[PDB]
Amino acid sequence: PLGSEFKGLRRRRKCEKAGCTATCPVCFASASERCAKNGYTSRWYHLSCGEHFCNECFDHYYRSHKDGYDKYTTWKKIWTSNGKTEPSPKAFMADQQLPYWVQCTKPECRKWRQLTKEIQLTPQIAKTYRCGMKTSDHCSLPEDLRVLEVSNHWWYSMLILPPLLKDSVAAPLLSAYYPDCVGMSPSCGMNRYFQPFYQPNECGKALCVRPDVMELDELYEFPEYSRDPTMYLALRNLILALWYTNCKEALTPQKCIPHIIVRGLVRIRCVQEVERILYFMTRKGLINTGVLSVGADQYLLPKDYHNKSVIIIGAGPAGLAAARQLHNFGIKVTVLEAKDRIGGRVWDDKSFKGVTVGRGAQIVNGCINNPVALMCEQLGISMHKFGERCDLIQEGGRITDPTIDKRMDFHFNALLDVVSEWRKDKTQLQDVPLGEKIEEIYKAFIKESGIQFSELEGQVLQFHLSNLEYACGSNLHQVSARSWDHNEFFAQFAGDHTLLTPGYSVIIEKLAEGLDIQLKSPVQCIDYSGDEVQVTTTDGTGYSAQKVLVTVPLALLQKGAIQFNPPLSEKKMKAINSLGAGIIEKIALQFPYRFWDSKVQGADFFGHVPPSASKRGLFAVFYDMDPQKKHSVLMSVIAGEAVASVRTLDDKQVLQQCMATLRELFKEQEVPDPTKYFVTRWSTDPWIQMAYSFVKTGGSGEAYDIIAEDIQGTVFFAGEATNRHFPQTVTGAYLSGVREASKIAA
Ligand SMILES: Cc1cc2nc3c(=O)[nH]c(=O)nc-3n(C[C@H](O)[C@H](O)[C@H](O)COP(=O)(O)OP(=O)(O)OC[C@H]3O[C@@H](n4cnc5c(N)ncnc54)[C@H](O)[C@@H]3O)c2cc1C
Ligand SMILES: [Cl-]
Ligand SMILES: [Cl-]
Ligand code: NA
Ligand SMILES: [Zn+2]
Ligand SMILES: [Zn+2]
Ligand SMILES: [Zn+2]
Repeated sequence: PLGSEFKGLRRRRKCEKAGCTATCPVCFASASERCAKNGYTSRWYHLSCGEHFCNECFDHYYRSHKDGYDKYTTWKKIWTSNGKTEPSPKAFMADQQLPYWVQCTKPECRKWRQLTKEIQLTPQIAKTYRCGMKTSDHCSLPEDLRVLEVSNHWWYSMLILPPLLKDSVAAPLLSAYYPDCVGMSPSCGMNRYFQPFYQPNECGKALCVRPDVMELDELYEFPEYSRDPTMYLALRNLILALWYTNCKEALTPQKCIPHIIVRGLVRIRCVQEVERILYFMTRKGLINTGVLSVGADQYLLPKDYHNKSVIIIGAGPAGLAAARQLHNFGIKVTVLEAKDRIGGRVWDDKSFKGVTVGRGAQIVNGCINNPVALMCEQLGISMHKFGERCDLIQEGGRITDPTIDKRMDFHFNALLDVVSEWRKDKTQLQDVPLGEKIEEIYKAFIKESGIQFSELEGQVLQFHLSNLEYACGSNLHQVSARSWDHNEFFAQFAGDHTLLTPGYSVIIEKLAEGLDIQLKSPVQCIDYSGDEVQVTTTDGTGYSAQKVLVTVPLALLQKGAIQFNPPLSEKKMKAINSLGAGIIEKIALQFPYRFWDSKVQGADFFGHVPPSASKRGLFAVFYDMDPQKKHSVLMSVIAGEAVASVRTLDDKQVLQQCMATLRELFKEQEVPDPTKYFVTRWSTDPWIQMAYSFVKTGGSGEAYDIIAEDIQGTVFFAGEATNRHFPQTVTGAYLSGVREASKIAA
């Protein structure tokens, strides 16, 4: 840079492009008669640092009277119709003319190799190729010096055009996009729950990935693709397509390489990258997950993610998820569970005749891309889709006219809309309870326009209100007007809502196969003061490890059953208290026959229009628990103020109320006695004491995030109440565990 005023002695570079490192640009395409081979040309053309072509081969295709113009102009037409990106002699050489490169099969060699001008590269070739194919010892011939060049840092920046894969496995799924925008060349069956790519311009599908844009986390891990995401996108999309093509078996770099097909040396960069990005996606849980296991000497991450030690508190969905993930990564993992069984708020009763009923979760709310859907695939497990019909039954007997509900649903929704319009102005400090805000708005839509409602119309309204109480997990006077539906504005899991007939506990028992799980051992103290962390069970037993993951229910953090040393942030404590620990309660009844068949008519559920507003949560809905319509088990939900009105009376007293209600719903017929039954008491299961979280009034959705933030890279949190995007659910919990495993493994 200094002493270069003199044109006379400035440096002479043979390639015009600034920063090329080839001092002797040879030509790769003896395509004209007067190819300048290694000799002189008026201009060199830069493709990569080890790939150039001379001015005569440029003209041989670009000029009208020359005899390449045919082949090139045929290409140029297809390109502009099938692609968004501009067609140039440069792009043409890259797409059409560059020789293909291939690695040797035998473990000794593994040398890269140029192929001949006519050999077209295919997966079978790459899968098997050894040195010399269409005697001697080819496997000693020196590797081309250009090959060592590509794994060098700066080499990709000197590539002039992004690589576009050919015949990508991801090409079916991506047909709605211009191939260039997706990293495939312009010149060219699975599971229905698995739609993994957004279609152009579509939004609001959970867990869908944009095929043509890098996510933010992807950009932070691979900053080298800020300039041009194309190579990354193509490789990432390919990896996805491969995994949803077969998810019962671990996707390795070896299965990916045969499908990376590009002209040029770029292919060497591509098979090098594919390994790094496949490992990034295995950490984040994008692939090689669910209930896949491995087991035993073979792991899912390079040995340098090993010799970290983790202790996980809680054997619930979130805990177990994190544990499968870590154990599959090759990390050393111990789970301590308080109770005498794994599963947590997942606990399936199998003692019923021919049916399994969940005391805990049993429903899947949106199957498209749901981890639970995936896991049902790997396990060969069928899940039943709910039907639309659900007529609401008055006591005693008459099925409410659909046009009544259809109009009471309008008004109920219109009330929420006025609430949500009133929010826009209010801060956290001005939050009021949702139920108070509803009641008020109602009373002055009545006192306003004198249009008053029938007694039934009023009861049907209460039925809708009852549903919110089930959704929120508490009486509406506790839930935030400002944030009750905070999570609905993020993308939601599309698709079927389904009953999980075998019950969540089969996917939880499988998650937990062959893991170090200590039961009957509740944690009492977590000391992260020293170098590693020191956890102590109530009885005295000490456990130590490098990092710790707590997956404990929100209610147990709120009433500090774990001593933190140092103690938790004040900002973290306000968040933990910002949320409400919701309850509902379940009752399941086994009858000698399906007494409801004549009235209900094979529907999946039926509704119970509540007599007084006071009792709106007392058996609001009954669920047919055999989709085969063969057995007779009904299950029902106790929500809102009804949950409190039942904490005092014993099981057989709540049974009797439910039977009173069923006898009133079927007034004009007989109903038999239950043979078998249960009533859940989650409220008072010492080690859970809740059902799911919600935003207490005064809170905000942001609290889930604060609870999720780790402490000093040593203490991590997962669980249903750490997941702001997907709260409450078994799938939301599972995800959070996978999320923290990703963090820990890093
Ligand atoms: C009646 C009911 C119905 C539900 N319905 C559905 C549904 O239909 N669909 C759905 O998706 N979800 C449903 N849910 C919610 C769902 O079950 C939870 O979101 C999910 O189970 C949360 O799992 P988790 O891993 O966050 O914690 P949990 O499943 O709550 O497990 C936490 C574990 O922590 C352990 N623990 C607590 N303290 C300690 C300690 N000090 N030391 C060691 N271990 C400790 C507990 O023993 C427990 O095993 C329902 C829940 C209930 C109770
Ligand atoms: Cl150039
Ligand atoms: Cl294959
Ligand atoms: Na520490
Ligand atoms: Zn150059
Ligand atoms: Zn040439
Ligand atoms: Zn070889």
